[PDB]
Amino acid sequence: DVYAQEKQDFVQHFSQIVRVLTEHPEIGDAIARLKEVLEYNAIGGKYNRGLTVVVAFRELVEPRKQDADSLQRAWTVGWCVELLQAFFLVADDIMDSSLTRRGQICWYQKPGVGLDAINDANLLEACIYRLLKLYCREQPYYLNLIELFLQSSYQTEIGQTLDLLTAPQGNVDLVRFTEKRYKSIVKYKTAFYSFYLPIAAAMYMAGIDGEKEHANAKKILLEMGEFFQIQDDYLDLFGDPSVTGKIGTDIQDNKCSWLVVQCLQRATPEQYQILKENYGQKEAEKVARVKALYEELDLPAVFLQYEEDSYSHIMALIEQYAAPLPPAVFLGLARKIY
Ligand SMILES: CCCCCCOc1ccnc(NC(P(=O)(O)O)P(=O)(O)O)c1
Ligand SMILES: [Mg+2]
Ligand SMILES: [Mg+2]
Ligand SMILES: [Mg+2]
Repeated sequence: DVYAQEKQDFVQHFSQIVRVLTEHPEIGDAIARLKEVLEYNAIGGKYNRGLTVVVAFRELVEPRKQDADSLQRAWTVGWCVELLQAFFLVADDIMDSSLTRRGQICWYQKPGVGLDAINDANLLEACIYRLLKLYCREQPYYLNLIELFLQSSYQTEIGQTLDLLTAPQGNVDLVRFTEKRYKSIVKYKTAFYSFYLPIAAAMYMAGIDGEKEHANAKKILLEMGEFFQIQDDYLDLFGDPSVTGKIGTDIQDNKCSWLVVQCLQRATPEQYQILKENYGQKEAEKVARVKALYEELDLPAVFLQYEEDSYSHIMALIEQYAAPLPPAVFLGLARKIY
């Protein structure tokens, strides 16, 4: 598996990223806080999004054009995608009242950090553009990349807004939890930046900036991102917490989860009341009653059937829209999420 091999060489390159970013002695203490933010928050995940930049790059560029510099730009931009992710996560864990992330306590829960994490998160964002300028400003794709990262921020932040507006704290919400609202939320908050962004960045770096091709790519990747978020929702409640590295909050947080959307579609009137009285509250007793209703409605089996139908669907889409890009570009990614 192309992702599996590249992982260590990609992780290995992180020391250089920090080196170039953490280097005006007056702001010395600030750069030391930045490194500390980077070490804690950019490391520990699976790196699928940044690896996608490196894997798609190798697969799109002609070997005779994969020199040292060209390859260094590729994994620098992969690390830019990782930085964007770290930024999103640090801020989202505050807003979601999360406890752990990637197998350690959330950055904003660390004694001595707190709501300072808000500035820490935005520093991670700033680092993307620091890196693009340091390594890509003389490439013809400089502006394309800047605009693509900026639009991705906007996209996810618009998605996050939908997320929060559909999960008002303290408000029985069930009427809002529809398939159509769910699909919108995750298209913007997850699918664009987790799937379109890294393939698109690699495309631009390869000189593939045709609109039709990006649209065809996008068509594949947004549907992959939709399943990816549905899987995240499933894992929030039903995943092994020692594998996911994070504790679920969706029920307590009144989130428009794929699970609750599927519950409302299958719930008897009597079961709908169970949901209405227990969802979106902090009481452990009430959360557990939601989980029992899901398991009683066999949502774990409904997720299982959905993952296989969705897989076949993405596969159909790759056959439709991959050309002229190599199929492996999307099969590598799809293999890593299914
Ligand atoms: C200014 C930045 C606003 C924060 C943006 C956060 O964006 C996202 C996008 C996609 N996923 C997440 N986190 C996901 P999780 O917390 O890792 O499970 P969630 O959506 O289920 O909460 C978070
Ligand atoms: Mg969230
Ligand atoms: Mg969250
Ligand atoms: Mg989640």
